[PDB]
Amino acid sequence: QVQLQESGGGLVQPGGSLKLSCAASGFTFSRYAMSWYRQAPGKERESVARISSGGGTIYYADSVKGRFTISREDAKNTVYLQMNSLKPEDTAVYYCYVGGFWGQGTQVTVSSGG
Repeated sequence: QVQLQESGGGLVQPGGSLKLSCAASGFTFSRYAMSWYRQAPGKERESVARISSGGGTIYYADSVKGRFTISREDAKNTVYLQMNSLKPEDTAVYYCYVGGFWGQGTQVTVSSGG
């Protein structure tokens, strides 16, 4: 019973920060690379970040390099995505992913409102 439960999304202004969490269960978490993807309205799903088993090898999409940080805490079976200096084009549903399994998604909206 693989479960990927995400949280930490929200509604923030440009320049803001959020930290997404994906709490995993039902498989041997430490053995697998974990990924974050996003799907923005009217766009196709995009890989955002990936962290290897062991946490040593990390991938970022060029558009989030230097602003986003992916990490994992194997003792909590959780992978995280710290997002900073958020931009409107970062608006999307964000998904946790591993081995053909997807989380349910967490909404991230970046808007000044005004």
